[PDB]
Amino acid sequence: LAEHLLKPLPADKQIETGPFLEAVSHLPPFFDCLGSPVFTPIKADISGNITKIKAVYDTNPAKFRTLQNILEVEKEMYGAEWPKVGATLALMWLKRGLRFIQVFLQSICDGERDENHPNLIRVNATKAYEMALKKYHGWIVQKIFQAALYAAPYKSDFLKALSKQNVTEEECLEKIRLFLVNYTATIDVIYEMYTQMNAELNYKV
Ligand SMILES: CCCCCCCC
Repeated sequence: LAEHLLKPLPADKQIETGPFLEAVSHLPPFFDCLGSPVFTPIKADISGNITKIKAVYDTNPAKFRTLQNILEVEKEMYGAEWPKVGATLALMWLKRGLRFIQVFLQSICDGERDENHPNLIRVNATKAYEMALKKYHGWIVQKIFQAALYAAPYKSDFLKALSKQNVTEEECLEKIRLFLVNYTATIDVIYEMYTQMNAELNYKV
């Protein structure tokens, strides 16, 4: 996990597309080791969005050098259908996926738990869901999240799984905190970009 840290933000806060996609491409495979096929569709959504942005990038790497480039070029390229189109739309959903991972991990690292059920991660996943995803989900997808939530492993097993290995829980969390530095900064920059370009949409699914 700290074998594939995201690069720090450069001074101009512009995120290079290629290295960003390479970096986040290492996240989806962590879903295979949560212990349930319930996560298979979840992995597909994130992967699918990464693939969709990569494919737009591959048509003109120079034109789409940065993520900013993607949003502004597609704004010009598409007119009225933007921002509900192309790599812009893919990245709008990707960022929420990544933000969910961010809030989930930070909650774990911050020692947030249910005093009553302390070896579960339901409260952490629930907060992540509320902050990142829930307001863009209709009632049906929300009830599906609630069902999917029980496929969550214990905190102990999830952390041991991320050590895929000879290492204490405290060591593992410190590596995760390290990862979260440039991850969070990068995700924040992307959310800021959607706000400044007025590319953020609020429709539910
Ligand atoms: C460099 C990005 C490659 C696309 C990977 C798709 C999702 C894992």
